[PDB]
Amino acid sequence: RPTFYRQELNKTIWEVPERYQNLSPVGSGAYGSVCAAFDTKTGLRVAVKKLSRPFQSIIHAKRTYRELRLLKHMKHENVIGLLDVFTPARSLEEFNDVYLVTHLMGADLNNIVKCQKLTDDHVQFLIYQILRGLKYIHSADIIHRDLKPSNLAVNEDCELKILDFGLVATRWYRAPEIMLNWMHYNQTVDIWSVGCIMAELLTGRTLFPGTDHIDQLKLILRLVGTPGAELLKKISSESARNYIQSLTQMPKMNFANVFIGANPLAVDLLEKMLVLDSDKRITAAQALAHAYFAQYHDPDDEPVADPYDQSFESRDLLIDEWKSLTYDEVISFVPPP
Ligand SMILES: O=C(c1ccc(Cl)cc1)N1C[C@@H]2C[C@H](C1)c1cccc(=O)n1C2
Ligand SMILES: O=C(c1ccc(Cl)cc1)N1C[C@@H]2C[C@H](C1)c1cccc(=O)n1C2
Ligand SMILES: O=C(c1ccc(Cl)cc1)N1C[C@@H]2C[C@H](C1)c1cccc(=O)n1C2
Ligand SMILES: Nc1ccc2c(NC3CC3)nc(-c3ccccc3)nc2c1
Repeated sequence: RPTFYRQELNKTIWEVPERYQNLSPVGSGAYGSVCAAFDTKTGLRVAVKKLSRPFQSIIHAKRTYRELRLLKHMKHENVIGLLDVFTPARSLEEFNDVYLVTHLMGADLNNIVKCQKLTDDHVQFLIYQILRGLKYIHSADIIHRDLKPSNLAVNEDCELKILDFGLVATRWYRAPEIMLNWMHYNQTVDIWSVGCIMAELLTGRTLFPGTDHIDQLKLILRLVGTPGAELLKKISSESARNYIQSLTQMPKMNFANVFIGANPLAVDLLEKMLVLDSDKRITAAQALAHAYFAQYHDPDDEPVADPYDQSFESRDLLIDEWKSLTYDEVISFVPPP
């Protein structure tokens, strides 16, 4: 066991191995607060994330478990990975805190776009990297579910990683089917989000800045058009079907008339990503092979993931059970080479 030391930063006491030095608060998310630190083992600047109230409730405990399971799985250039996980607890009995250690990236994509529209070349590279990471995540039958600029980190080399959570309204980036059904949907919900992000990088503006869920869908249908009969016939919920059928008919827009002056290949890709019907939306693997990425695409360096056991997602367990499973995962952790 390493030697731990204690310090108070903000409202919270941090107890970490002496390996991590010069902790400095950088901010907090919904699921925890984060300090930048110097990692004496690697010489790297790292992010140390202390999860908030990890075992407060059943859903908190299951969320903590989920977070650790997902982070332990991710081994890809374009996805956040786990450098270390630790607890100051010496036994399961006293186990109440979870710290996660990851690479510290320079900024998030919200910071970058909040002043600038990016050149097409830089958009190619950023979206390429997001899709490369997504191919990997999706290959493990994992859906991210919350891709947005604040959940994408970039360093000074313009290298990008998809994050677990950031430190920008989710609804603005959410696929329209997450309002119309739930039976069900697929990995392309993340592709919708990528489309929204790409549009924003190209224009400097949020594509669909809805004030609420009704406004959100209205803004979406103004671009992509109101559903045709062929899509309507695939909607199982009477209320959802009647909701969208009661809207005033909006024709689909030619995206070239919206993203004026953009690379025609960029516009073509956006047309394929922002399809209303998720059965017809482009996949991450398909998108990587799109002509827009001709400068970057390498079918032999776009790896897939090891299989991920998400059977736990369907289980209903007690707080101490999720807590015990989380403890197992801390103990079994093997640091990356
Ligand atoms: O896991 C998802 C989910 C969440 C977001 C996205 Cl983009 C895709 C699927 N769902 C399973 C259930 C019901 C729906 C869909 C849903 C929508 C929004 C949040 C949420 O937790 N859930 C949980
Ligand atoms: O499933 C994930 C998730 C978690 C970790 C990683 Cl590495 C990728 C995605 N997310 C979906 C939403 C919001 C974020 C991101 C999130 C982070 C951590 C736990 C969690 O339940 N959630 C639920
Ligand atoms: O059938 C609906 C539903 C869906 C959309 C609209 Cl506008 C109204 C009701 N719901 C029943 C459950 C829970 C909620 C509401 C819901 C919201 C969005 C999608 C969905 O499948 N469901 C399934
Ligand atoms: N094969 C499909 C394809 C698309 C779908 C979709 N997308 C519409 C843009 C909202 N929505 C819904 C649905 C079903 C029940 C309740 C709420 C939504 N189902 C779909 C099934």
